[PDB]
Amino acid sequence: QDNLVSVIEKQTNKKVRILEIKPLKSSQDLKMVVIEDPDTKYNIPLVVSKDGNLIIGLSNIFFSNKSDDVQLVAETNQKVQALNATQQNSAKLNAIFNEIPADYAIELPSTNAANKDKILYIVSDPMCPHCQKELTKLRDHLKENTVRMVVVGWLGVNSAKKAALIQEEMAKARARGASVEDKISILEKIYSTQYDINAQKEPEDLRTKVENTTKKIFESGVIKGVPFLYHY
Amino acid sequence: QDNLVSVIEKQTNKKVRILEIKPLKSSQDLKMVVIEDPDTKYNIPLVVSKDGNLIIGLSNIFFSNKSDDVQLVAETNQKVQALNATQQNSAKLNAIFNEIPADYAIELPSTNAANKDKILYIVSDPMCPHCQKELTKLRDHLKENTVRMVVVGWLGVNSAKKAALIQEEMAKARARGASVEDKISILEKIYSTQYDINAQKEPEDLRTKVENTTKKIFESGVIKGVPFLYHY
Repeated sequence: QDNLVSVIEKQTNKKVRILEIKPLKSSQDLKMVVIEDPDTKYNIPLVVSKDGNLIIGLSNIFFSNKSDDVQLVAETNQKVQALNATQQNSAKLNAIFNEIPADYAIELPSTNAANKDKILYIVSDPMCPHCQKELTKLRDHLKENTVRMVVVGWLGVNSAKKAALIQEEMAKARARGASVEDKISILEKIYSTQYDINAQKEPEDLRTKVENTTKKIFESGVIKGVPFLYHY
Repeated sequence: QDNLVSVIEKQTNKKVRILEIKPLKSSQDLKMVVIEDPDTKYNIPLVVSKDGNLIIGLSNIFFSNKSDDVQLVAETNQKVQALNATQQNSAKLNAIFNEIPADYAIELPSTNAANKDKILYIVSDPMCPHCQKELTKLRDHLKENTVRMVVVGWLGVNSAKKAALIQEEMAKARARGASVEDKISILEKIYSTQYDINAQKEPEDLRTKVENTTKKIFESGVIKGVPFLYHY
């Protein structure tokens, strides 16, 4: 219905996309319409007149003598609430990853040039055995994606210290034009359980950057643990 | 419309009261109805069919090619939101006063027996000059209301201590069957700026009761200062 779209556009400056139209037993002029907001991508359920000139948002405040309509609305509300919850979660994740300092993530381009645009974020703690296991899969992940590994100081003091050393060592590696393999070796070297962490001097500046970056990744509770993988 | 009321009753077990019915330029079958929820007393705006068999809650998600309908809905939404905000505030206040220990308030029956049922709550700090001024009006308030004076320890340590002494002294006064005048004299005695607060031994138990009671009165920020008067 162009009319409904146009009615909404004029008074919101949002051009909505129509996803679903269903009839109501309970009225002859009114139809059930779900639309997509072009900004938030939220799915929004509506009751709309035949000519598309009257548009009312649907909510839990819906009653009918027709049980089928009550049911239709219930199913619709619940379906859109599940879709919108996921959409909001994705957007929160995107915002988390966009807020990380630009030099912080270690970006390793896929071994296959065809796949360079496929972005996999991996949030990883260097004192975590599950992250150590995940690290062994990195060369395989590269075949299919470009990986942005985000090394956090999440599990304790030694995590933060290792994350700091990784930041310092990656800066030097980039400065000298190190290869993908060189960067992975740096990660394996430092992730190793036998890596003598106390035998290293810890750069103070970088530890604070690690502490701040890590705090903000885990702040909202949208990310609750590691290794956390996210296809962007 | 009995039908709408009955449709709602069957599926909510709430019998709503109809407050307002208005037509929409934008539809011939649909009317704008505001109802009162019998539990919360919240005013709820609806779009309702002619036969009262379809009922849709109104919200900000409302669009029409008819600017008058958009306006009607806007005015209606804003009016009910203002009424419901006040209703919620009253109910929060009632809950604050119902949560105060039963012996805590000092209830003084009106000097006029006709007015004994008219309840005035006065939240008052004994170290507050504005509360001291309010205290001078107490005998006049009695002519018109029964006053429940709630003496808090809100402004500092001396407030809490005086509130404690007031609690202790009111307990003794009640135990000996003291008059209204006797209780007011106790208040005036202790509210007096010249009342030597440090020359008194402070009951420990009562100070904690004062501290807890006071914290809970002021917790929500629905009551932000003293003297606070509330007709219940």
